[PDB]
Amino acid sequence: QKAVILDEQAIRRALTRIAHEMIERNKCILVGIKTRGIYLAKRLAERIEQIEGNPVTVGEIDITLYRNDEPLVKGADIPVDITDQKVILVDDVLYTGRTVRAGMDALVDVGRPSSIQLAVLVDRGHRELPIRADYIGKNIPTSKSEKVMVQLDEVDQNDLVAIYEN
Amino acid sequence: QKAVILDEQAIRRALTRIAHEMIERNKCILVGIKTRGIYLAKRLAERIEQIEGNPVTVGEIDITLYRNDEPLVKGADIPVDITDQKVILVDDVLYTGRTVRAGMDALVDVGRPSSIQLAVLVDRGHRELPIRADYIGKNIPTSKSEKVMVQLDEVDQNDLVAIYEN
Ligand SMILES: [Sm+3]
Ligand SMILES: [Sm+3]
Ligand SMILES: [Sm+3]
Ligand SMILES: [Sm+3]
Repeated sequence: QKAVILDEQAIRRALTRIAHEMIERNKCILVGIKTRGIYLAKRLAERIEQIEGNPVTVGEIDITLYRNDEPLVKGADIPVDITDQKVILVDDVLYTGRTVRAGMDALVDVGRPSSIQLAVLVDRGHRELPIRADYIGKNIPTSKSEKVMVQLDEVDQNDLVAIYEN
Repeated sequence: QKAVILDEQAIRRALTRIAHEMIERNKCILVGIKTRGIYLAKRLAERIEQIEGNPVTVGEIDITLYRNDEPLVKGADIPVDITDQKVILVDDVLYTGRTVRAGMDALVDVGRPSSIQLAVLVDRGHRELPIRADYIGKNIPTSKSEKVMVQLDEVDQNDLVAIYEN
């Protein structure tokens, strides 16, 4: 048993809305966290380029969770200097915030960004840290037992966001 | 030229409201950051004990800012284990969020808290990180040039929160 919250079209509209919001708020480098966060950052960069006309750099931080979910940073690949620049971390599902914390720490170690923002496709609540997203595709109230999973063509061969019961 | 936003009585009411909110949300260890954040944590612990009847532990993280304000952690003194516990960082004025980030990092290094919340006397906006407070005494919209300063009896011999122009 699962419930589809966002289909492919809903994901597309959310990503397009986020791209527009980013453009409006910032007149920037996108850095994905988690496997799907990285694919989402690449989609957002493509949307921003199609809207604004100029290239958007995409980097990634490679992070893995472990059960205090202590996520470890394996490595980071950001192809340009982030010092004095605005970086927007891109996440698929904002939950406890522990992966985002790890990503922020990785960024402040590789450079001195002027600011770090956070864009997420879904925010399911239940933060365990004082972390909030600046851009959100869809807020989804969830119980602590439910799981939220994003499927993307690049990894799962389909685009969908679904909620599952314990 | 300065404008008083909160007088002693307003600070007292804010701290009392925050204590009540903490009690309601959490049925916990308070850790102050910044000189005034530490004094505020001690006041909150006293209010919670007077409301609930049980002692509240107070710790502190010693952090200093430097102009990417890179705040450095000099040391931390938390008198009890924070592993598997809820810790609430206490800050005087939430601004860029860079001091809070440093405090969270210090905490996850000394233990494995189940969660970290953030209580602030004032939130003046202008975050440079995806950080949000869970408890706020007063929100104060400010321009980027204005400064917000909290005075406490323990440090400044008077209780007041004031805004100053560039
Ligand atoms: Sm539909
Ligand atoms: Sm597709
Ligand atoms: Sm008055
Ligand atoms: Sm007083």
